[PDB]
Amino acid sequence: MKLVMAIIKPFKLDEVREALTSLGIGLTVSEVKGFGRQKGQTEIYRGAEYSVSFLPKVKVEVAVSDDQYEQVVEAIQKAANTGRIGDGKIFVLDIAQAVRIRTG
Amino acid sequence: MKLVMAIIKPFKLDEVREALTSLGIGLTVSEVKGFGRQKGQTEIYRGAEYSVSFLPKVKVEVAVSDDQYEQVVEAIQKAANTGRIGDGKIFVLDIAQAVRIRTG
Amino acid sequence: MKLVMAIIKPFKLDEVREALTSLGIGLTVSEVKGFGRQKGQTEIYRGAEYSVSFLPKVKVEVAVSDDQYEQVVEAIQKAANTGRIGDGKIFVLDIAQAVRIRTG
Ligand SMILES: Nc1ncnc2c1ncn2[C@@H]1O[C@H](COP(=O)(O)OP(=O)(O)OP(=O)(O)O)[C@@H](O)[C@H]1O
Ligand SMILES: Nc1ncnc2c1ncn2[C@@H]1O[C@H](COP(=O)(O)OP(=O)(O)OP(=O)(O)O)[C@@H](O)[C@H]1O
Ligand SMILES: Nc1ncnc2c1ncn2[C@@H]1O[C@H](COP(=O)(O)OP(=O)(O)OP(=O)(O)O)[C@@H](O)[C@H]1O
Repeated sequence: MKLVMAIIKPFKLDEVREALTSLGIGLTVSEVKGFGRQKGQTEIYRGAEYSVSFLPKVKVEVAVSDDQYEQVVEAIQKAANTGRIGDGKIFVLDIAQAVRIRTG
Repeated sequence: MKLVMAIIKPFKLDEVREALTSLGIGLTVSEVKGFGRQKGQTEIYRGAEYSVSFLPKVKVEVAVSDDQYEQVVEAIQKAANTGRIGDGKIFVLDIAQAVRIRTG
Repeated sequence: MKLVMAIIKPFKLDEVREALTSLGIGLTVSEVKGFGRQKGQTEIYRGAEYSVSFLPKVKVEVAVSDDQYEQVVEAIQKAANTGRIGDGKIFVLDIAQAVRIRTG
């Protein structure tokens, strides 16, 4: 199995989820802060440049079978794409083992 | 080493932690939003079905040695289990390398 | 590629980020709750010991090339280090595949 981790623009989430549901995929979502090319505003306070604005991102973590992860990566990438800065990244990690807690 | 990631019902956390402490395991906990078979309420607003309720989950991330990860997976699964919908998932990922920041 | 996951003291974040920027590294940050040797206060309420204080941590997740991950691990470890309890951990995970959403 593969854990597909997508850091995306928050307003893209439901388009990504519709793309996932289209492929027969449940997922787990987190709110995170993004640092990268696109920057927020800062302010100097006591020898440090403090971030005064921040760039919310949505992290989608979804476990999938090896036989669908490539299709899932492309669907997320196409559903999350705008062509503008701050689009984000997809990281695929291998799952050594997965368990369904409800049944075992 | 293995990174064990458990998405569980929030009210199960302290039972899972007691199960971990029983096996000699520190852990890191996140609040996440769950999508899956169990669904929340939605509402139509401007060409989109907006989620008006959500399903909080607790994400437990705990790094363990290979010689205890199987026991850890089963303990979390048994401590997190209710037999009801929304129980969640456990994903085990391989750790290429781990570092204790305090000592190096 | 490698996904470097660092659980650190929140007040260390900007020092870690400066250490990352020094090496030519964007990153994704989460707020998490820490359990470990350093403990918070609890209170007995209805057959359970409830946590009344908690230990905020910052989770840094940064994807890097294999040819810089060791340097990145050490830079984070040195920038996040205080020598005091609660310093945290670094877990390195292998990335099977990464995608830039903006371009594909
Ligand atoms: N090395 C990284 N590791 C983890 N997350 C990253 C990394 N680089 C960027 N990100 C995430 O991607 C988000 C957007 O990145 P950035 O602001 O660089 O725009 P981008 O369009 O993705 O850039 P580009 O497409 O040129 O790589 C960031 O806010 C951050 O959450
Ligand atoms: N593919 C997935 N990847 C990541 N997290 C998932 C995935 N599927 C489900 N989850 C997580 O599991 C939680 C519960 O899942 P769901 O609502 O389907 O009930 P369940 O009892 O776990 O289902 P079942 O046991 O039938 O698989 C979700 O809210 C979500 O956080
Ligand atoms: N097994 C673990 N898996 C994931 N995160 C952990 C684990 N153990 C500790 N952590 C994280 O590390 C943080 C600090 O750990 P702890 O309180 O044990 O202090 P420490 O200085 O890191 O301990 P030591 O250096 O002696 O291992 C915790 O609050 C938790 O977020």
